[PDB]
Amino acid sequence: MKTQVAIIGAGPSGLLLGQLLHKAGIDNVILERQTPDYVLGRIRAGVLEQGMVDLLREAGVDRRMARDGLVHEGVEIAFAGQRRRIDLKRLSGGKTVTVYGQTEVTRDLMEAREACGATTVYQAAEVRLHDLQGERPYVTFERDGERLRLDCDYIAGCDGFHGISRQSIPAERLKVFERVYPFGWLGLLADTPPVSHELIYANHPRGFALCSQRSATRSRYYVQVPLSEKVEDWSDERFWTELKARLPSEVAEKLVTGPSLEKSIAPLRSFVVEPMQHGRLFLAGDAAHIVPPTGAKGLNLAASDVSTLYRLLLKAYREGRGELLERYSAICLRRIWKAERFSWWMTSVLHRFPDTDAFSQRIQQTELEYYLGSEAGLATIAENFVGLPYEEIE
Amino acid sequence: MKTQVAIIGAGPSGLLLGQLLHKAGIDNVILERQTPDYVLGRIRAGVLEQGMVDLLREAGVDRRMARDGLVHEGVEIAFAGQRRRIDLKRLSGGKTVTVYGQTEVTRDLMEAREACGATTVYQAAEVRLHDLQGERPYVTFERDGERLRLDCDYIAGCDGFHGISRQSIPAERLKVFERVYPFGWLGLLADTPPVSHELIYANHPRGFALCSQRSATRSRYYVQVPLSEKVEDWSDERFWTELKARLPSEVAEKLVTGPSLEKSIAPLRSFVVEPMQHGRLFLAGDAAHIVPPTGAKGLNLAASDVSTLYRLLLKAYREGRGELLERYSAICLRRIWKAERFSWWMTSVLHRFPDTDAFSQRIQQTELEYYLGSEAGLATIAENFVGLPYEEIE
Ligand SMILES: Cc1cc2nc3c(=O)[nH]c(=O)nc-3n(C[C@H](O)[C@H](O)[C@H](O)COP(=O)(O)OP(=O)(O)OC[C@H]3O[C@@H](n4cnc5c(N)ncnc54)[C@H](O)[C@@H]3O)c2cc1C
Ligand SMILES: Cc1cc2nc3c(=O)[nH]c(=O)nc-3n(C[C@H](O)[C@H](O)[C@H](O)COP(=O)(O)OP(=O)(O)OC[C@H]3O[C@@H](n4cnc5c(N)ncnc54)[C@H](O)[C@@H]3O)c2cc1C
Repeated sequence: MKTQVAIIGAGPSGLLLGQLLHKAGIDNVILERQTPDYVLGRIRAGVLEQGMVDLLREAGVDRRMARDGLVHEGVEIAFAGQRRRIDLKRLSGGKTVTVYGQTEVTRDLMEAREACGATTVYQAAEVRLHDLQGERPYVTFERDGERLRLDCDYIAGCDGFHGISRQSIPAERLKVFERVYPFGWLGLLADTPPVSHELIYANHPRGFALCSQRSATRSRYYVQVPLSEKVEDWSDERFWTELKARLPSEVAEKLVTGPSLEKSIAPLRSFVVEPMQHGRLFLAGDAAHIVPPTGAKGLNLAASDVSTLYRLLLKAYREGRGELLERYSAICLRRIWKAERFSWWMTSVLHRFPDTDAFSQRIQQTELEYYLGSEAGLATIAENFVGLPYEEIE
Repeated sequence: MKTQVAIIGAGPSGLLLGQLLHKAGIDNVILERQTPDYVLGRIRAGVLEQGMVDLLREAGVDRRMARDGLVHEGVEIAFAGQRRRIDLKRLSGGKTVTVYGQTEVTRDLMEAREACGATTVYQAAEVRLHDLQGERPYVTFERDGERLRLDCDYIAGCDGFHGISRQSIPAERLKVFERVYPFGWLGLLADTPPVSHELIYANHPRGFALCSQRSATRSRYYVQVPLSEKVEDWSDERFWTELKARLPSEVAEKLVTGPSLEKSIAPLRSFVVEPMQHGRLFLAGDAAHIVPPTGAKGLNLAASDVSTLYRLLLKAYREGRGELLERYSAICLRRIWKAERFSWWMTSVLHRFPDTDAFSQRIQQTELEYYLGSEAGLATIAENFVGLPYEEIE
């Protein structure tokens, strides 16, 4: 088989890159390990940046998002008996964020790729990458027991944290930066109306809680849990009693509860590799970096890596400027590290940590009181939360 | 002996409280352990907030400060080969800071107290405080071997970190918050012209450096040093070679060096006690709290504790409103904890720490790049650095 760009991974990064590229006339094949149905079972993200909303419109896949996505103009933080609204729109200079589930975005891209007839191979087993510093890279994989070869000019590793393409770079050429946090998030999806029209992040003595949503009749809630926990110990009953105990009383009284559609625990991690490319392999999304879910930045950083890679591959194919591709990692990493610092900051001030002496507990509380009480403080949260601007380039 | 307010400590907190009170007609005695000359040997602070400048004018002791103090409109931070100016005046809404040495402020207050004839007992040995929850507190002390008693209505503990008055409160009534940092500052005073017209804080791989001043012909420099260091291992020569190595090359080339007038190491500490009062004893200044020198807040928090105590003692004596004194600690601690959080933040992003994994090193660098590159980021530094407004009260 032969193509121009081989994309490893059919989650949101690989599908959005594939759609952008197809629309500009650049042929591409996506290889995915799993089935369509397994990819669509993953709940994950709910919050999209405007930058991400504009990229879906650029890829022509925004009809359902513009109908069904909810635009949010603000977010609440609750701490020490008080609730504080951050007017994102006012403080960021008119930007907002959009709530539309990752499942939905992925289904829309999948429906779009299928219609235009572009290649996607699902159940592609044992993907291997070869001759990365050559002129002619190739990918081998197995389909129904026979080993096939796909020849390409470039490879985009969009295969998430446990994918083959970061593992295919000589470990000595990579610098890893990682922090593992001593807690996870227990998340619960329920077909119930959300308890507020905006998000509520809560710092409570028992641990963090977050109230979020998917639509007017579907809700998504999170509580901080130790790493030792397993989801079979948390009945629906136990989760709603614990959520209610971590919220302000006038918010817990209004809570409509109900059976879970989905329940799961996600560990919190920060992870960055430098560089994000090797020869003709370019990493994008969770393959190159992980942020804790607290700043809602993972899928949105995937969007700007993909946006930066699409514009540089377009310069390389339409305009013959293949040299501009060496700049991919420097351009992406400026943005990645600022969103990593915001996600770390949010995580630090909203969660209950283990080694906590009396001084750090009080500095944590005073960080919330300063940033939420000052107009300049509020603006640093708001501009980071809506998403810092993408780099123009050339 | 009998007085209205007994003040333990003749450093800047006790002298400024004493002057304010004398000027409003409220009699007061200051007791100091040391001699005038020992108190005047301490170099310490160089940066005063406007709030502090206005309080010295209110106490009538500002003639030399208005002549000789330098008003600064901005400050520089240097990190990773670049220098960034924070325009304090622009970003704080017109506030500036004033550079006038602590030695000078203290001499001016001392000269003022002497002239007006108010009581000061120096070499007051073994000060003890008695009957703190009574109607009639008293202080005993020794002068030339004989033990004398001073009767008073109130006692102000302005005796710094190692003073008797925090030790005189039942330990069970106090909550202590403390962080000890794994480094100190080696400071050097030299009769040389400053290397810049504004302050330069420098984060360097070898450790922190700070370029500061006392006048057009006197300079004060600091380098971060391990706690194991002793000042006799640091010759003038060794200090200037190390200062130069931590600065941008175009700043080290312009440096005029010279012999030290004073050299000393100061350990970095954060410390807060809650409450700041017990019965008829009120703590003020370093007796109640310590901040690391990095945000220039210690003497300025002493000024606002004293300002808050003077206005409440005035309501108690002129207006009979002695009940308003129970509010002293709650009013002071709102301000103390925000300046403690700023001083901790400055310390964290400007110094080289020991346990430093690759992720934290990069978050430290990204904090500097975000706060210094964003207008909202720059405004949070600038409003904290000029001093957050004092509480109005009643
Ligand atoms: C609890 C939670 C909440 C989050 N909330 C948000 C939020 O609100 N906002 C936000 O911006 N981000 C959020 N995120 C992050 C976001 O979901 C991810 O960053 C996003 O899924 C990244 O997409 P991706 O395509 O890079 O990776 P993935 O979604 O992981 O997809 C990669 C694909 O590659 C496939 N693959 C893996 N290995 C191979 C292989 N060897 N061969 C072939 N295919 C392979 C996988 O099967 C997978 O389909 C959240 C994450 C979690 C877990
Ligand atoms: C290196 C350094 C740099 C600094 N830079 C700045 C800066 O630029 N800006 C800023 O705002 N702050 C800065 N500070 C902090 C500032 O110097 C202090 O917060 C300030 O000295 C507090 O004044 P005070 O009167 O409360 O205490 P002190 O100055 O400590 O004086 C207390 C007095 O009480 C006396 N005393 C103690 N025990 C007894 C007793 N038992 N009986 C009687 N008398 C007693 C002592 O002899 C002393 O004279 C700096 C400090 C250091 C060390």
